[PDB]
Amino acid sequence: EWVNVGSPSEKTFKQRRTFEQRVEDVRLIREQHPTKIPVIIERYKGEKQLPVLDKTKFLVPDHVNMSELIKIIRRRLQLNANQAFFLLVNGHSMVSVSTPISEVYESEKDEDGFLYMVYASQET
Repeated sequence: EWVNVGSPSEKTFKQRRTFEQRVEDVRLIREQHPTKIPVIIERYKGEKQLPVLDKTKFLVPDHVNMSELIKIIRRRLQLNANQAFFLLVNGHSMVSVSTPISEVYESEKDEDGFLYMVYASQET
């Protein structure tokens, strides 16, 4: 019954900005890119295998699907084709990957309007 306190260095994009900052951010870009889906992608906390991604915020054309997106992040991470890789949403991978991101948004988006993803070598 012992709170494990995290290093304040370890904090996610969400943990670093305020709710109203986040809600505001979203409304701003959606006014400028109403055809795009704003996505936050970060390395899973406990993960040594895969590297840290240079950029973290992504505007995804609202037609693009999980299969394409996955492809895109692998390339951005410069993985070899034999590395295992998962993009996770609300902690779990995506079953339909021909489903376009705008559908996924509406079901999985966050209270603050962002869509949060996380990547790993294992599927949990």
